[PDB]
Amino acid sequence: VPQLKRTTMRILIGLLVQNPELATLVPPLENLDENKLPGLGLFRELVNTCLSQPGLTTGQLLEHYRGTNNAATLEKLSMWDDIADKNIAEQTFTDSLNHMFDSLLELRQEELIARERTHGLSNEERLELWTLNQELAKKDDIPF
Repeated sequence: VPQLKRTTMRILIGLLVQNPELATLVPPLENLDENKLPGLGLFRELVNTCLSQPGLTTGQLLEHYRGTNNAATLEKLSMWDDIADKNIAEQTFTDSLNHMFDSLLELRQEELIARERTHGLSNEERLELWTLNQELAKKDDIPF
């Protein structure tokens, strides 16, 4: 078992590999841009494998990826932060899903600030940035 720093995507991917039934808790991710958030593309792939192979075990899930360039990462995460308590696994998974979407909100806020600095914002973007600012105020070679 490796010692890895926690990140949101490490928690989500580790818990999903260890408990493939958590895939059915994940809302549709098809339209999200994997390029903005390291680990999101792999997480979405794993969800899709689970939903495509109901009944699968952790070992069966990992088998699909063992010849890919993510095999080492997934093997490490399959053994890391193991939570044998399904109550805690589900609650931690749901909490981290919410944190992932919070991070996408912060990434969008940063995108709007970049546009603002380079050529200004439209009325619609100004409303979005205002709501994001209020909402966010209220709130080892693995590459994510």
